[PDB]
Amino acid sequence: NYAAGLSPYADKGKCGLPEIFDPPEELERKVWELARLVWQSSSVVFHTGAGISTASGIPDFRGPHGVWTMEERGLAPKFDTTFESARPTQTHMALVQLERVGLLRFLVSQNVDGLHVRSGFPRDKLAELHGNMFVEECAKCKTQYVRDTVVGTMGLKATGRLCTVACRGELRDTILDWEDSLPDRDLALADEASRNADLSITLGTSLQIRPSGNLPLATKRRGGRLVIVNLQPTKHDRHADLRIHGYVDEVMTRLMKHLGLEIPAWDGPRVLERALPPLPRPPTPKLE
Ligand SMILES: Nc1ncnc2c1ncn2[C@@H]1O[C@H](COP(=O)(O)OP(=O)(O)OC[C@H]2O[C@H](O)[C@H](O)[C@@H]2O)[C@@H](O)[C@H]1O
Ligand SMILES: NC(=O)c1cccnc1
Ligand SMILES: [Zn+2]
Repeated sequence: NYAAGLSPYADKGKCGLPEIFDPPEELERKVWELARLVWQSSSVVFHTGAGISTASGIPDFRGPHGVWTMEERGLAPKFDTTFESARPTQTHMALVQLERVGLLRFLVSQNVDGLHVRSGFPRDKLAELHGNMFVEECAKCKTQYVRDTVVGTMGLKATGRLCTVACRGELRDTILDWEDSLPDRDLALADEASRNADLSITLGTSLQIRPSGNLPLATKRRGGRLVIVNLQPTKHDRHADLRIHGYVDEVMTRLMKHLGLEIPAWDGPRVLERALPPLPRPPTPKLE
């Protein structure tokens, strides 16, 4: 599917760079520093890529066993789940809670795996820049349908289903192929959120794919801070105020402990169109 569609003519970038692990004492220092930046920031934007779904059994693109890295060896990527059977990671559910308590303003994802939506993360605070395997859109009225199963096409093709709005418009997948321009609404919202942020945090993205990978720089260009959490080096390592080399679930569970926040239970696939009113959160530490 997705891999087969983008494999011909797309630039795959740098595959299979070595992983780096901050040793324990340095990891603990950096996650405390991340908590300080979250406490001190007014507008926090998260940027997610395929590395936040590897701990749910979905391979990334450029990691040691990524789709492209394995393709170079004539090997298929390995799934430990279907898209339908995948559960949101600790990181996915941490991001849900950060939004609920008002510590996350916006979420920009390159992931098509549908897990942010299925985690119950509100769609009005999410930009899905590369599409969502579960979402089809009416070519006529632009109404979106979030399905319980993957839409079986990619490259913005007709799925064979028709719009049911009181329309009969042709439903199409939302999965960009290499030559497709990004959805204009999602990209405009993601660009605005990134420019307005005083803190951008990237999780499990190598930031190699434009323009998605450059949005966190919009935050830096306006005087905001940039944190990169990633096992591999990334394209924009030189611009980060803070670089954390560790498993994103270990980083995010330690962060949530510092913030005094619980990672909520996942009640199975659920779609939330609009953010609910913000929940209470712990009072903030005296820093210095
Ligand atoms: N558990 C983990 N913890 C931390 N980092 C991790 C983990 N697992 C993997 N990584 C890192 O996660 C990084 C993932 O980088 P890439 O594989 O490029 O995925 P993308 O989302 O940025 O790909 C962008 C687009 O490219 C495609 O064309 C599609 O359109 C994609 O949307 C690696 O550097 C791993 O080291
Ligand atoms: N996390 C993802 O969206 C994804 C999709 C297809 C292949 N690898 C990763
Ligand atoms: Zn329609």
